[PDB]
Amino acid sequence: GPSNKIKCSHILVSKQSEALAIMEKLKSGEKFGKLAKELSIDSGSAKKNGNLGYFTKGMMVKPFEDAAFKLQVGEVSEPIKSEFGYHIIKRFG
Repeated sequence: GPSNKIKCSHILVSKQSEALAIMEKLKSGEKFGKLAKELSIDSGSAKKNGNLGYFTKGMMVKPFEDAAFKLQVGEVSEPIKSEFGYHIIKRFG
């Protein structure tokens, strides 16, 4: 059907070793929020485990929204280096 919005998260870091670790750490069987509540330097994200819930095109930045919905159901996005840093978008649906 018509998919306007979708569930996804986000995590901001200062080093790629941290952002990229979001796809490696969880690989063991951890929780995304477990890293979003720490790594996420964004004051307005670490409080919600980087879980922004449902979003759409126009509620985020270019270097984020683009690869924010291009992911699959439960897939992690690459460390997109932006003005805020590496963005780790992860869909949850």
